[PDB]
Formats: sequence, C-alpha cells, structure tokens
Amino acid sequence: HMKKVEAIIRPERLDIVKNALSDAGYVGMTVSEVKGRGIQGGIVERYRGREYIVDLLPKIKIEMAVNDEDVEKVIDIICENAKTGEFGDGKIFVIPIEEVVRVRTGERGNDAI
Amino acid sequence: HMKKVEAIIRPERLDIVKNALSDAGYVGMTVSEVKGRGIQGGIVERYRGREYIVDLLPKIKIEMAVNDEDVEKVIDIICENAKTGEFGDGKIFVIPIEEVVRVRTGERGNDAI
Amino acid sequence: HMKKVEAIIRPERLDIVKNALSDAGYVGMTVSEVKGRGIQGGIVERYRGREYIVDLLPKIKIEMAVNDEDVEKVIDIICENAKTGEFGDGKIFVIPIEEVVRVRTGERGNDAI
Ligand SMILES: Nc1ncnc2c1ncn2[C@H]1C[C@H](O)[C@@H](COP(=O)(O)OP(=O)(O)O)O1
Ligand SMILES: Nc1ncnc2c1ncn2[C@H]1C[C@H](O)[C@@H](COP(=O)(O)OP(=O)(O)O)O1
Ligand SMILES: Nc1ncnc2c1ncn2[C@H]1C[C@H](O)[C@@H](COP(=O)(O)OP(=O)(O)O)O1
Ligand SMILES: [Cl-]
Ligand SMILES: [Cl-]
Repeated sequence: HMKKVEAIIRPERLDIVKNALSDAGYVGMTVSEVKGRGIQGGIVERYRGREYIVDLLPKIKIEMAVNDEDVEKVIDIICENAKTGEFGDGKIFVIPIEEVVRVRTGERGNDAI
Repeated sequence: HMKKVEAIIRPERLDIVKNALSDAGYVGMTVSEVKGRGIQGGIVERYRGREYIVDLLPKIKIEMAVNDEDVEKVIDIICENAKTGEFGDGKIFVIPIEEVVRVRTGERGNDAI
Repeated sequence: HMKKVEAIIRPERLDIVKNALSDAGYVGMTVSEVKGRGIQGGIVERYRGREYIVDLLPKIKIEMAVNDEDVEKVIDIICENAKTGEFGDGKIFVIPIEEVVRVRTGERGNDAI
C-alpha cells in the first residue's frame, strides 16, 4: 500500500529533481546530507606535500512516503532529472511502509501524506 | 516482529518528545537533522534587495527499532508531544525490520534493543 | 531479494569498518552523521559553573543495499570491526527493499548495485 521512496543523488541535482517532483504534485519530502562511496572516482586532496584519496563524497538523500500506484512515476521523475551519464548519479530504493501517521491530526495512510 | 519507527518532527519539539519517550521506558533511538518540504509555508529570506522563498525547512528525524506490540504506544507518545495544531508537525512511518543485531554481543531481536 | 543493511556505529570505527567492507568487495554505501541515545552513559558538560548531561552522542549511520545472500557476511564484517566490548557499539537493522534502481542506466535489482 504505502511505500518509502529513498533516492541518493548528486547535490547539484537537488533543485532540478525537487522542482520536477513538485511540478508533478509531489511536494512532500524529507531531505538530508550524506556521503556516498561507489564506483565513481574518489577525490584527490593535498596535505603537507602529500596527496590522499577521499572516498566518501557529498550526496543528497530524498525520502518520500507515496502510495504504491505513484512509485513508478516518482522513480521516472527522479531518474530523468538526476541522471548525468557519469558514474555517481545515485540509487533509488523502494521500501515498504506499514503505517503512516500525520502527527497534527492523527490521520493515517493516504490521508496522512 | 521488529519494526522501525521513524518520526519527522519540528526541531523545537525534540526535547519534549524524547523526555516523554524515555519516561515511558523507550530510551534507545537515533536522531538526525534533516530538512522537510510539505503544505507548511516556506520561509521568506532577503538577499541584495530581493526576497526569495526557502522551501526546505529544518526538521528532526527520530529512528527507533521497537517490538511490534509497542508501536502504537510509541506513536501515541510522539503524537501527543509533537503536535502543535499548525501545519508542519510531521509524519511517523512504521517500517518492517527483518533482523536487529547488537554489535557488542551479537544478540538479535528483542535481546538486541 | 534485496535488503537494506543499516548500521549505527561509533564514529571512531568508521574507517576500520569501511576498509574491511571494501576489502571483501562491498564498496557501495551511503554514510551519515547522526546522534544516538541508549544504555551507554551520556556525556557531562559544564556551563557557567553547572554540570549538565548530554544524552545524544555522535554516531555514524552506514546504509547498504545488498542481495539477501550477502546479508549475514556484511553483518559479520560490521560486528567484528565495530565492536569494542563497551556499551554504545551500536545496532544493525536489515530492512526489505522492494526495488533498487540505478539512476544512471535505469538498471534494477542486482544490476543496480
Ligand atoms: N550498495 C549500495 N548501497 C547504498 N548506497 C549505495 C550503494 N552503492 C552506491 N551507493 C550510493 C552512494 C554512491 O555515492 C552513489 C552512486 O554510486 P556509484 O557506484 O559511485 O555510481 P552509479 O550509481 O552511477 O553506478 O550511490
Ligand atoms: N510524502 C512525504 N514523505 C516524507 N516526508 C514528508 C512527506 N510530506 C511531508 N513530509 C515531512 C516533511 C515536512 O517538513 C513534514 C511536515 O509536512 P507538512 O505537509 O508541511 O505538515 P503536516 O504534516 O502537519 O501536514 O513532514
Ligand atoms: N531502539 C533503538 N532504535 C534505534 N537505535 C538505537 C536503539 N537503541 C540504541 N540505538 C542506537 C543509538 C545508540 O547510540 C547506539 C548504541 O546503543 P547503546 O544502548 O548505548 O549500546 P549497545 O548497543 O552497545 O547496547 O545504538
Ligand atoms: Cl543526516
Ligand atoms: Cl528505511
């Protein structure tokens, strides 16, 4: 029934992804700053004449509770606006939610978003 | 069996919510700073004579692994102490956990909390 | 099929845990800074002649999408390298993922990691 869509994306794509989501009626979301490691190349930094590799790079995590019937549309909006063609574009996880409660009213399920 | 309770709430309510949870025996939790977007009004900021809307506002995320039988009590404690009547009070997600392991001992399930 | 491994661990153990994971072929992960409360003792701080207890302590959250068949190996790698014997070593949650999408290509499931 309700699903959590969790996307890890490049920080510079947050504005285009969130504008495309709100334009399609998906305004609600929680956003957090994280770091990610993958196949993308780490960054090279210098310290006292030595170079070192930084393997964890800044990323953005977007979390959205949506009804299952909207999952594929949210996925397609995030993919179209987050992809760049280069390694490090990110992932999207779909995780089951067994209950959504709106703190303010106590509404649940679709009435809670 | 084990569930993850994930609550998004106003930052100024973190102390009252966490005191009410520990008073009821729910001490364990992970807390993180996030930003949220919803029906609540964004904030107005000024920069070089122009006003701009900030749509992502500071929120607090609380995560708690609890046994299913305690979920409704944890939900009610968070709702009573996090609600204010105004838009932006937040959400509570209940997500299945298929395994909980305590790093220190290797205990699992209820012995892992 | 696909599972999310989410580990809460001491910040000073992040390097040893992530080196042991990459050495075993598990490079991909998302890392975030959080605070945690549990049975471990809070910290004592002083402010204007008074002492106060800080109950929420810095922790590190590691998230990894893995195929179910690798979950127990990832758990054992995290436990061996994150445990210290003292209270506050952390937890590991295994959460179902119903869909993993690689933003860059649109690949899913095992081809998405
Ligand atoms: N197994 C995994 N679990 C969770 N997050 C992962 C993951 N593998 C990669 N990530 C996140 C962190 C990375 O910074 C981000 C992009 O990963 P990548 O492997 O560098 O590029 P790409 O996804 O384009 O193949 O996705
Ligand atoms: N679909 C969704 N998925 C995840 N988090 C959401 C969500 N909609 C809202 N949120 C989070 C971020 C918001 O800052 C917070 C409160 O949202 P709101 O819509 O502004 O007020 P309210 O929950 O009182 O209706 O909840
Ligand atoms: N019920 C729960 N839900 C989510 N995270 C928890 C939890 N209980 C504890 N934690 C996280 C935050 C803590 O800082 C960390 C370690 O907890 P602890 O109780 O202090 O030590 P230990 O896990 O060694 O028993 O795990
Ligand atoms: Cl965070
Ligand atoms: Cl989750």
